[PDB]
Amino acid sequence: RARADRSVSPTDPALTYRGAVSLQDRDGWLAPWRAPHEDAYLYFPKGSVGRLAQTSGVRLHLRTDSPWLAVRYEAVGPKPKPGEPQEPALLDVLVDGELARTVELKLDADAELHVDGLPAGDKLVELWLPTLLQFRLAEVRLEAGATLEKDTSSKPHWIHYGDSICHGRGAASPSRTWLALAARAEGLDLQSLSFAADGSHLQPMFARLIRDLPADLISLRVGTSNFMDGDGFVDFPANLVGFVQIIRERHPLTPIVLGSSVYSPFWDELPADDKPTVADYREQVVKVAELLRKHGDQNVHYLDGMRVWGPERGMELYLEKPDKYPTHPNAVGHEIFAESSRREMAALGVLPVR
Repeated sequence: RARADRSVSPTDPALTYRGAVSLQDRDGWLAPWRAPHEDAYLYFPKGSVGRLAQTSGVRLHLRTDSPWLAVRYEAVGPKPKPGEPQEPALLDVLVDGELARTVELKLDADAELHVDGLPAGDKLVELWLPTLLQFRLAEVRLEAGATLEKDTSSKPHWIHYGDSICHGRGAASPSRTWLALAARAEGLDLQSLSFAADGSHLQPMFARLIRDLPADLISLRVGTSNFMDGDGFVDFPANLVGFVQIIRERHPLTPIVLGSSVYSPFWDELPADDKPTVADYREQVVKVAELLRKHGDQNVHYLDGMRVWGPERGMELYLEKPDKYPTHPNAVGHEIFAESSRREMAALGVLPVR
């Protein structure tokens, strides 16, 4: 701390929040949201709403010559029902695309993060916000006399929707999720609309959101989340067709990747019980993709989730210990998933983007 220090508002025009749909101003605090905060009620029931403010795939960009930075923050974890736990809260600091500092965050408190010893000279600073938490800012501080410039990069936009799991789980740190690794290797401006199982039911409000967002590449992975509720199979093809058509109103030529669910050791292996299976959902993703293509859509493609993450993926790539069901990839698993997704999307001809 010093009087001379340069104080920066979280709403300063030189700051860019990437991966955020809206920014909520609440009594001196700035909360990035992954849906329009004023309309949150439209997307989820009251309890579930908090998930929209979790800063997964959200990053703060700024150009500065400052050898240090300080952020006044508050990190709020999800409210647990009485069966109390004991998931490290990390914030990544990238300098010119390279990881400079992984910072351990203080929870449910008005706290201050201080990253000293950053390279001297002009550089792009990316603060990759925590993955399973709501993160709010009140101030950014830099060295006195330090420069502050907007990051003017115009990377192609990549929107990812779907999955039945939280992507922050098992990743080494926020910039090391499969999504973060895949976007960074490709040079893409990521936007995650992944809100685990509940948010992956092909809700028309999410399709409207995707449609109203800038996008150069769109990927949707669905199926299993609907299977998990045992309800949604009959309407599934109509909901998926409807979902793509809404997006196509504003993205008529943008590559849309229709992903069938990735292999789940738990869900894929459940006994059929004359009820639709995970395999049945995967076959519908295929059918809709062929139907859209057959009637003129040259920019709709099918991505087999078994090719991205199949049954051949060993325990060495899962986080969960033997007495639990393997559900999440570990740090190496997140790297494999990322390279595998890039390889499969390149095979479809959607990668590279520019």
